[PDB]
Amino acid sequence: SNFGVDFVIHYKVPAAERDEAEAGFVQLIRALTTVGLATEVRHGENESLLVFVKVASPDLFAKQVYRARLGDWLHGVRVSAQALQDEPVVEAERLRLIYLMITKPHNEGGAGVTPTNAKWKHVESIFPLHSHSFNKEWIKKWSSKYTLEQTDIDNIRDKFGESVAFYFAFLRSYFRFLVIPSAFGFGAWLLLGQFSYLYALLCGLWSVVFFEYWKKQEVDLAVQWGVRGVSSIQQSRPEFEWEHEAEEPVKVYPPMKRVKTQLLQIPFALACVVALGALIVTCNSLEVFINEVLPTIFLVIGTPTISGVLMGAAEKLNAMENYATVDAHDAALIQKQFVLNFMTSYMALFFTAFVYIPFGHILHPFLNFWRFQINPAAISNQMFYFTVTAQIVNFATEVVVPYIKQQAFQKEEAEFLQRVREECTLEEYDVSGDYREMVMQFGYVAMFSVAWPLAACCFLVNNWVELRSDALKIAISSRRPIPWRTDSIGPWLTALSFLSWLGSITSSAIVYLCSNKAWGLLLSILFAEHFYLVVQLAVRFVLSKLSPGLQKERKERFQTFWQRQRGMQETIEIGRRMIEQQLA
Amino acid sequence: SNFGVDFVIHYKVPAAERDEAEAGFVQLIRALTTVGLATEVRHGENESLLVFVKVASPDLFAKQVYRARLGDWLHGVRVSAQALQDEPVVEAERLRLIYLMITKPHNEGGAGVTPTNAKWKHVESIFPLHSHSFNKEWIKKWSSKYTLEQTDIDNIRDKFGESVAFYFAFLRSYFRFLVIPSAFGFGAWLLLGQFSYLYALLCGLWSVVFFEYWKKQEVDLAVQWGVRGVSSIQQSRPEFEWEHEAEEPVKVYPPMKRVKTQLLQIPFALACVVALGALIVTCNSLEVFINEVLPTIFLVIGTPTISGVLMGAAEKLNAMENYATVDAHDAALIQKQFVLNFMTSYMALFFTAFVYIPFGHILHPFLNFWRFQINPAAISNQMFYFTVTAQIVNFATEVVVPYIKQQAFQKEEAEFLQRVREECTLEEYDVSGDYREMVMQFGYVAMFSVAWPLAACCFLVNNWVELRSDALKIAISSRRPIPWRTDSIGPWLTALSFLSWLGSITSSAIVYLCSNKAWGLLLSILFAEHFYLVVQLAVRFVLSKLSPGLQKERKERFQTFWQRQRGMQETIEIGRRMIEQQLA
Ligand SMILES: [Ca+2]
Ligand SMILES: [Ca+2]
Ligand SMILES: [Ca+2]
Ligand SMILES: [Ca+2]
Repeated sequence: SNFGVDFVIHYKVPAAERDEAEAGFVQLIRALTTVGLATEVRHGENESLLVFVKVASPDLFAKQVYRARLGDWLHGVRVSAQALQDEPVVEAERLRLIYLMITKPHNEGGAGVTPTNAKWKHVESIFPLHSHSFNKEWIKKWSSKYTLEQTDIDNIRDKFGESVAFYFAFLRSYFRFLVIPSAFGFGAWLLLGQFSYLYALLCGLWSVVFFEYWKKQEVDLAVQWGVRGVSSIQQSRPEFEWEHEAEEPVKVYPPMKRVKTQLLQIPFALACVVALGALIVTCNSLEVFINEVLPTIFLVIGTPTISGVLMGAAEKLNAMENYATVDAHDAALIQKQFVLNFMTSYMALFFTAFVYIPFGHILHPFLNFWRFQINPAAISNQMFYFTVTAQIVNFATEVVVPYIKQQAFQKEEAEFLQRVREECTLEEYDVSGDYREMVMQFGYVAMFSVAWPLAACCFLVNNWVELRSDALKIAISSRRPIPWRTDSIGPWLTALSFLSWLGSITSSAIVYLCSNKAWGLLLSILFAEHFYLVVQLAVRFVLSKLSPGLQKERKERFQTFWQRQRGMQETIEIGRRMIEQQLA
Repeated sequence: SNFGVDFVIHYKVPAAERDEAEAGFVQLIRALTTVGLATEVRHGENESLLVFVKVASPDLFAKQVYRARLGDWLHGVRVSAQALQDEPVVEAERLRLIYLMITKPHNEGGAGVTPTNAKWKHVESIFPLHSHSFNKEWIKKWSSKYTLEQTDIDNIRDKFGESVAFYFAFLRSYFRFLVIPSAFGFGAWLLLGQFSYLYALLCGLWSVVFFEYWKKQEVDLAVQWGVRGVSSIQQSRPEFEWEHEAEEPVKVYPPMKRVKTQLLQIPFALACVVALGALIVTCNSLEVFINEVLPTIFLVIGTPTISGVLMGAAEKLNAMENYATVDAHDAALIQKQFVLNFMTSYMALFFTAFVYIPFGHILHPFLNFWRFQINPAAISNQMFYFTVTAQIVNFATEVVVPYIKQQAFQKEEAEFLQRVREECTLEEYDVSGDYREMVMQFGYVAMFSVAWPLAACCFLVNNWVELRSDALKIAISSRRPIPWRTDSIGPWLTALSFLSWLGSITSSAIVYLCSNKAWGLLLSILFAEHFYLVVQLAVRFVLSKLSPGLQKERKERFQTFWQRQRGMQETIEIGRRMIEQQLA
């Protein structure tokens, strides 16, 4: 088990700047002195020098806890020095506070030793330590239950922080709500036939209901954990660069440079879409030529490399575009990720459904250069070849291939030191990737399940694996993430709403086109869109009348002409006089 | 001027229950004793008995003011016994507090003498008194200025309360924003011709911009006056009836009876729409028969009576349907008013545009019974005959006819008594009617100005009269309204949004139909609707980055393994040893 270590710093020391780096080390050992953290130094392979830090004096930690509590109470996060026993401390919050003490600048109670901007550029990783016993128990418990109750998600929140807990709760809710589309698709595939308008309407209604119920559940969860409104607190980015400083004093960046850098996005998107469209058109032309006298499978198996290259390019562009706050930078990065992944994972199906189907006479030059009728039922089978194959490769590159890579690389207190040395080489866990994968799966169900009604069922099975598989990816395949606080899942709500709307637009058009005049198609699209809007309004209105959080908040709030009538017998007597005399 | 009188109670005493009513009078003179209000009794014509009440002891009034301030601070209305000088008192708030003291029940600090449910059913009117000097000065000032600055609206808020001030601010903003549609319509009428798509798009954009800017301005105004969030405070309705009482104890009404009464609305709406449709169809058939070998003018001049009858029926139905809170009852009444007025004022134009234009062969039996081609340009001129005529009759029945009626009815301290006796016979001022009229005018501009582009200009002129004329209607033609507090204009925002959306749908369809295939019309409608949605999103996003209220709120918030290394020189020395020995 752990030796009480709370944080580990790598601090690689290359021989090139042996003096300078050494000086930095001295500064580092001073920067951790004033805060009150005990530091020990140990050998680290690959010419590194692992330092272990942990809080020693309980008084300083209690003062920091009280300061953080007051800070969050001031901003409205909390509605309610022996308070530590009154509200029990948890591992996630304690680790977050220690990390803040390590990272926060001087003028805010901390000693900022962030590894990016200051002189100590040798530091590159600050991570907590894993718990093997808890990981083994967690895996064993989750692999032997049919479902996960709220207690397991609460334990995840207690240990690994709030972001991981929110992701797991969202995945569980999505998996439990995916049952209805699966049953509906099985019913439509067994008797209804193919390309049914009823299935499209039911899918739209299910998407609306799931989205609204998830919003309500996330509000309730945020209220329950006492992290309601943390999104309103801004956290400054250490890497933010400033040119002019104005007045509390806050650094200001000229917005013109930001807009100038932002406009570089449009050529990037145009080049990406042109190249990918050329690739998919060439692949489809080759497939059609082969049919006339596998390429889709080759494209599906070869797209991850191009996706990774574009992802690296997008992250570099986001880094170049200066951002002052963490939330804005994360939102911009998420938007770029979603756009690229949407294009890459949807353009093939869009071309198959809305180009090859309605008029297949436009790719004639491609066939002629390679050297005929269009199949309305092609897309259906193609959709299958897009689902199952993916469900295989996504299960390969995310589970077994990393294990094989780790096995290949791998092949008195030395046990703990060896364990931490092996742990320090892993990559930091990112929660955005799982969110993106789940959102893309939801989009598949939303706007392409009508072609192949059984598809949802397959996804359901995959979800039951993912809820465990991702857990394994955190157990052994990644280092412990830094516990942060998040009110909600973030900008993914906008992505889900956009995908639902696009699905409502697309499913009816696909049904009308594959079942067979422009007026009929336009009428079908209009009716589907307006039905979606009406269902959205009705579901919002119904769910507005259902939440214990507001009850608790209300309970807390509740718990927390003059002188002629001077007397009054005289007034009554004169009133009686008027009452008597009005009878005349 | 006034004799210091703060409130007047009529308390008509018919000779039928001379004893019983008299007993009630005694009870009344006791109910106003405990609170601390001086009561005087004076003769009232039509066998009535006017009582004047005013607060005498400053200590009780100060205590009530402090209690109200604490109550609103507890609910979040206020973010910030000599406090009266610290925050100056105003006539509107003082009158509201006195009215609450008169009306609030026993267990809440008041002495509830509401004139509806209790034994004192003889009471029928409690009203404040007008100020002739202030009214004359206000009329003279407003009739000699080209525009009204924020100071005049602030004075209105100080004197007549918050509801009237909000209505006047909304009317001023609407009048100032109506300039752009007028210029656009003049430009389109001078050179562009008739039935232009560009004008429809510009009208949609203007409606979106005006709605969003009004929302922002109303948020700012609510923050400035310190009445932000008063909508969240529920006020119990004295007329509410209960059957079973549960547990603080609150009365509960069986929702099944409420739904049973609510379902009576559908037959009412069906009967109203059928009767009105038959009427308009008959009028149009008569007009067409006369053309083949004025009726619209007769319909326009005769609709107010039917409108009033239906309005009385709707108010009776709303009274029958029991409601527990004031806001819900007001919202339901407003919804019924809007539905009825929308139908009555729009069905004629809808029938002319979407029935007579696309296929005029369906009313053939009507013409045959009375005993041919349709005119595409008819609706335009018809729209004119619907605007100007209305602008006349609405200016007649609302300004001059009430003055004539009052003149016909009319023809040591007796002057003040005579003035109050004449004042007590007027009807209570209602602010919903002006809101409904303005909303209907906005709907006219939104979805029927493309047929007659000049129409907006005419409306502009009318607005400049209304901003004064309505003021006159409060000066002499109505009694002083009870000053209440409102956060926003209320449910009229939903009506404005619905009217804007319907206008975006309707204007493009009218353009396409009157300019001449179903596919073209459907494409035009779809493009117009989606352009409206995109413009709405863009305007919301832009206006989200513009407000001194949040700055003030932020300013207020801001203002408010272990033992082997014990020392630290030893740690640095051992670190040096590692640095030296890693070179080998
Ligand atoms: Ca997976
Ligand atoms: Ca995953
Ligand atoms: Ca008028
Ligand atoms: Ca008016």
